[PDB]
Amino acid sequence: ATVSMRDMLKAGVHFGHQTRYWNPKMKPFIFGARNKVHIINLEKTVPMFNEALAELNKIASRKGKILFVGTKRAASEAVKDAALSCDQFFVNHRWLGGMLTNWKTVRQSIKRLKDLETQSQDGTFDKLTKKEALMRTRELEKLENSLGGIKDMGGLPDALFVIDADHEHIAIKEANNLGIPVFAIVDTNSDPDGVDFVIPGNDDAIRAVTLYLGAVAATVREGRS
RNA sequence: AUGGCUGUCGUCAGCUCGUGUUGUGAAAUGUUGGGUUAAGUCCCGCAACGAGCGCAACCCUUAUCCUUUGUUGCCAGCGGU
Repeated sequence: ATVSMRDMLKAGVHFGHQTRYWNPKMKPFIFGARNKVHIINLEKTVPMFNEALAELNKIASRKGKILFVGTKRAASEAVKDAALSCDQFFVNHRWLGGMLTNWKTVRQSIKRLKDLETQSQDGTFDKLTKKEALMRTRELEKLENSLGGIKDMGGLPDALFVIDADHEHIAIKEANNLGIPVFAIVDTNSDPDGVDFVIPGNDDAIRAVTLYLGAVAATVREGRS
């Protein structure tokens, strides 16, 4: 469902940030000054969206491992339901500084995650005492809280969808070095560099993120067939 | 000129590494910060993610109960004193 303007101009995706907070590189994607707040010009959003949608489909058509990034609070579970529905990965909690570039080490910690889920899959934590077992639920729970829906990755992904390029620039900086293409919903408060397939507009509204993630969930599910 | 061995800082809680990242570089980050602890003890957060020597625990003794055994050990309950 590649939206054009209908529910786009109804959820508040045009919006942006204060003229006190705007980043100078967002000059071309601007139209509006409603009460000293920058409004994105949608005329170069939907075409840019569809071109990105096309390339995201190309990756998914060749069985590309798509990895989302919706780390912030008001996107947490939103990205999660919009990820496991399209059988792809996601980064909903704090990004582990040095995840992809430091894959050599995190791979071993994620190996531990599969192992720990094993004793809790059939129930063999009760072999030892309760408090000691309570300890392994603390680690395991925190382990699946951070590296949950990424445990079945197998290596480096190909499609990195990220929300709020300025707040999650760490993921972008790691995806720049590996030549891995990254797709971001760049806010007027963010920076378009680092990301090749930039998409201007808002990323703060809860309704708005469902518009983006909803549309991309479709592109992958059609590229699988 | 040394090995082995010991003292001291001090039984003070600190000392480092692999990988990644930042800086031309020495190095830094991790090991900073908010709390907390006898203790980088623990939690949360964090360009850091894990790991090692350390603190703890495991060790011996002491403090209560229990089982087994009853001599040269023991004396309640019964005889003889």
